[PDB]
Amino acid sequence: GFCWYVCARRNGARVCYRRCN
Repeated sequence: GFCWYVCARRNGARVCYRRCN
């Protein structure tokens, strides 16, 4: 029961989203 947001650099674009394990 834990979630967090991670940012990544795809095609020169910063993509951020929250996910859960």
